[PDB]
Amino acid sequence: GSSHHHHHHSSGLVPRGSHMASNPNDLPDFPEHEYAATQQVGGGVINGDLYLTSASGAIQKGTNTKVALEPATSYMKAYYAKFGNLDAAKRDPDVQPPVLDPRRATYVREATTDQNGRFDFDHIPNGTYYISSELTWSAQSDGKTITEGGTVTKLVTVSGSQPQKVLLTR
Repeated sequence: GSSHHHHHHSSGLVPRGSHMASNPNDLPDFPEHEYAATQQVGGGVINGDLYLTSASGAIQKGTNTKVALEPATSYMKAYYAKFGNLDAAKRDPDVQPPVLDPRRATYVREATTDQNGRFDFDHIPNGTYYISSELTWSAQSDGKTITEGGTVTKLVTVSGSQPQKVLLTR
């Protein structure tokens, strides 16, 4: 069996790589160097209560929901502006996102809210962070099923070395 064929899977030039020290993220206009800038053993005790209030006044906290506390870098200047807070009513599954920085996966501290819908942190440096949480609920209003919520990312600056009570509802 000679088999005159092409690539069984097109992977371009080479999977997992870059140009020449230059990263291929190409998302932010400004240098995203700030990933390796946010370093400091801190004592910022964060006490966050997670709940987005519906227009009805109904409080949806966030059951089995992952609260990701990640640093607000120059990289996220472009990312947050594109998506950031996007309602599920416009949750497009066709628009492809760019290659996100893998270093974020190291900095992303996840607080999965069990049932109480509240999370706490300890030993965190000061600065400006994004709390990313995809919380959405689809309920019926009058008769038609609407889908409220979506990707809620909250801009939270941590300047409190003492128990910092924070509410994520917007």
